[PDB]
Formats: sequence, C-alpha cells, structure tokens
Amino acid sequence: VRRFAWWWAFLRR
Repeated sequence: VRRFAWWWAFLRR
C-alpha cells in the first residue's frame, strides 16, 4: 500500500 496509503484509505472512508 505504498501509493494506496494516500487514497485507498481515502475511498474506504
């Protein structure tokens, strides 16, 4: 989750 860190989380809000 290198990049997902700054957004994959963003989506799983």
